[PDB]
Formats: sequence, structure tokens, C-alpha cells
Amino acid sequence: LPPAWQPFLKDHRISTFKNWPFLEGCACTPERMAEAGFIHCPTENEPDLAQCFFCFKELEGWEPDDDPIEEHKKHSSGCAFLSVKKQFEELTLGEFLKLDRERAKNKIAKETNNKKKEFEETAKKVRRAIEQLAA
Amino acid sequence: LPPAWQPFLKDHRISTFKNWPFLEGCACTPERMAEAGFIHCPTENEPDLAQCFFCFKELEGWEPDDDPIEEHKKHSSGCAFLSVKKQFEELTLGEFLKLDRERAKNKIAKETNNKKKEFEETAKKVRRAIEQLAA
Ligand SMILES: [Zn+2]
Ligand SMILES: [Zn+2]
Repeated sequence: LPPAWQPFLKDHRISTFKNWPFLEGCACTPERMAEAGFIHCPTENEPDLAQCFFCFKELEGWEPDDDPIEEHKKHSSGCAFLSVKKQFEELTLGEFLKLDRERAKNKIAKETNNKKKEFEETAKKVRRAIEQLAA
Repeated sequence: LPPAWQPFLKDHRISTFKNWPFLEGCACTPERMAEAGFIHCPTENEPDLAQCFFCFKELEGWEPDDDPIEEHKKHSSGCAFLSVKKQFEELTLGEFLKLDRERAKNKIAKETNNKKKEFEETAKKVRRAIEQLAA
């Protein structure tokens, strides 16, 4: 199972949850999260944050009665994965190759938006410095 | 796509035949050879030979009116690709994964069959060595 293309695997998605806080008795059990495409991205801050393997929308603020499907459609209506209804081994390689192609795109988008924000930041920072020489 | 799984792609197989002699007017064009599962694995000592990427039978002695499917069905009936009638992107990732399972099998078979042939070889050298030491 080619490790680069593994996140299409719900069990792999489940395995990503290292010490995911919410378990039985909760509605966003990590199964329900992986079922929604999310994977665990624990950090120093917000160790509750997960990311959709396909659209890459990141999401925290998780409470036990949050429906990870409902939060995925809400914060990332454009996610193509949400539309996948068949199981993985049930996709034709035509469909699957279209997904991984779209997903790689979604990944460039995340990177592009990110470089752009990092740029505007250093942009804002330099004009402030220049403005200060007017004074 | 994962380079180990690239020979499943007809176009990839076609791309293999570099300096293949038989071209227009021939029955074993690199088109027909690839459609038949062959891949060009030429050597200095056998620049004619192609190998089925799936069952691993290798075949030289190619003449321009050879139909590589009929030469395939001939020398390796047990090859599972021959029964693959669907196009590639129409397989379910389930069936596709089943094939590569069998193909990995076929490669191990070839490995042992080869390890065995190497052994009977060095046996012969050892038997003939001993016999000469009788005289
Ligand atoms: Zn998504
Ligand atoms: Zn074959």
C-alpha cells in the first residue's frame, strides 16, 4: 500500500490519532474523524487540531458532540472527499486517479495561500519601516 | 504513480521499447507488444528479448509477423494478465490490488525458479569436477 497514497485509507487515518483525547461516549471518536477524512496533527498548542487529508482544511475547537462530517462540510464545503460515497477498494482507478490529482491541487492551494500570507506579512512589515523614515 | 506499479500502464510499457526493430508493417510493433504485456528488457547478448511485466516470462526470437499476444498465450498460459480484458482505469482498486498481489507472487516464483537453475548449474560444475578427479 504505497505509503504516499495511504491517507485514502480510513484505518490509516485512524492510526494517525496519537492520544486523541475524545473516545467512547463522544460523537467525534477518532473513527468518526477518520471517517470524515481527518488526520491528527498534534502540536504544542491545540493538540486537538486535525486536518482533512484531501482538502487540507485544519480544524480545532473540537467538542465531544461535534459531528466531524458536519464540521467538514461547514468549514470546507468545497472538499471533494466529502462527496466520495463508495469505499476505497470500490473506486475505479480512473476515479481514484482523478481524486489524487485533485488532492495534489488542493495541496498547492494550501501552500500558495500560505506563501501569499507570509508575503503580505513581510510586505506590511517593510512599508511600516519605510513609513518610519518619513518621520 | 508509484514506480513499482508503473508497468501496469500500457503507455509506460510502450515507452520501454527503445530501438525496437519491428515498426510499421509488423505484427509485433511496440504497440502490440505492450498491449500483450511485454516490456523491452534488452541486453548486449539478447537485444531481442521482452518480458511480461506480470508473469515474467521472457521471450526472444522475435520476427516481424509475430503476434505478441499469441506468443504470450503460447509460452505462458498461466499468466493472469492474459485474462485481464478491462482497460486499466476501469479496474477497481480492489481488483487492481489483487493483481499486483499475484504479480508479486509471480516475481518470487521467478526468483526461486532462477535460484534453482543457478544451483543445478553449479552442481554440474561440481559433479564434473569430481568425476575428473576419479581418473
Ligand atoms: Zn476536505
Ligand atoms: Zn505475462
